Amino acid sequence: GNNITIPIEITQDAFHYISHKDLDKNIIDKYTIRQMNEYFNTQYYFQWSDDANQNDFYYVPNNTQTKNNILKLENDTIRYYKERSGYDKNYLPHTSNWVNSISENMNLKSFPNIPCDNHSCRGIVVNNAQVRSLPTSDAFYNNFTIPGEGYPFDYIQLSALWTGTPIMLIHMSTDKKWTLIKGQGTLGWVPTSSIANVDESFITQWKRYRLVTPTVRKQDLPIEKYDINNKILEAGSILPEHKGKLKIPVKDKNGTATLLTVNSKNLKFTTWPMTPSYKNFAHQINNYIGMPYGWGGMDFNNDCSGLLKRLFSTFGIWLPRSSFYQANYAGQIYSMYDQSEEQRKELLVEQEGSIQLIPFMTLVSFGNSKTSTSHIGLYMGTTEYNHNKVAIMFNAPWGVKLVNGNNEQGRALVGQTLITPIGIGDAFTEGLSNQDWALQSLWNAVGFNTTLLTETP
Ligand SMILES: [Cl-]
Ligand SMILES: [Cl-]
Ligand SMILES: [Cl-]
Repeated sequence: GNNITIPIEITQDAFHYISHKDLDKNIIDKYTIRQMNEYFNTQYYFQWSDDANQNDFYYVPNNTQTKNNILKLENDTIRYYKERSGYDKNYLPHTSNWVNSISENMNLKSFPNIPCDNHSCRGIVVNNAQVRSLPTSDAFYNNFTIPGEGYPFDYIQLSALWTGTPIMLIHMSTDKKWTLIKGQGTLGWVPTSSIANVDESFITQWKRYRLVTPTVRKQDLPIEKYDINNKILEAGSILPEHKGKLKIPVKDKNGTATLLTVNSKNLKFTTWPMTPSYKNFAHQINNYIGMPYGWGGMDFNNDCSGLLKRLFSTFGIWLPRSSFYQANYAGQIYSMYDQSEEQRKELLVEQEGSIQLIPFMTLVSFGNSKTSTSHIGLYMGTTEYNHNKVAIMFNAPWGVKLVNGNNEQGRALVGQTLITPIGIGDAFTEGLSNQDWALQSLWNAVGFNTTLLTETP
């Protein structure tokens, strides 16, 4: 082998993990969701605020522990790939100079080259966009025969941003085909055709509309008589609605956004934020199960942290983009680095802990050192599995690490969003060991943390 599939372990229905008496309840109360929704609006609209600028980028808006100089990050990214060999989108070795043409097109000597007088660089996403660390659709893969490498691990791929996302326009490539933007806690390059600037009137009118959000993962927007293409509406989008018809921003001939009314008779959406009931969380969780794992949002399929950010956005609860920032900045992190497997299971299974964990409101994160994270999921409580009570989580994992007798690595592949035991694949440890593969249990991760969400920053 090397990459070895493992079966799905537990029932793929969030309602299996919700007691009947909780069905009709909300997970958090009115006061708490109001505070979370206010925080969401501050973070989500930060690029339209007077506080934001074209030089500084925050993984968590207004938290200066997360502040970065954009030009430095751009130069760091160029340097990172100039210094490396890898493989392209067709699995062919990159030419030795392939970054040079990209660096030229980035034209950083003119940074930032999009003027911003009267806040004219405020903008919006008009087509769902794959945010890229460099302005190229070409990939950077490590050797695709190495477990954990090849597709979907294109390291240029950073995030998936949905139509409607408030952004700021920073800098345009020399060929004008790419624009460097920031929004939703992400910085990077997108096709220029996927974004548009917005004017003061656009923002004023945006704030007067009722907003809606889709209730299914993907759906097709109507193709009108003169449309050239179908458009896909993705869960997580937040868009105006008037008289029951969705409005979507489209790029006008002058490059600015204007709202277009969509014929909405067959569309599936609801007023945003969605009510944070156990029922609604269950429906939304169920809609993501089976979505392929997409590193960095590759091909509009989410990764571990992107899945959670997306789910919570439907409810007006804001998480940062990546697992480390979620674990450390969505709440007060509790590190179990100094605690044994037995102690970790005592907390998550029996709730024997110094703290109280909350199903559907606690992130569990895992990593290879005390402070780093390489996986995250949403704690969902416990279930009976193989006549044992096990802790469970909603998550998007790629695969669990395996090691053979020669200390070579492998993966027990999952590759899709699922509800899983915390110890993904632990049930298969004995069978794997008989074929000389030792599964590295998530319960034994060097870094292992819980973060409650119920405290808004
Ligand atoms: Cl920012
Ligand atoms: Cl994403
Ligand atoms: Cl487990």
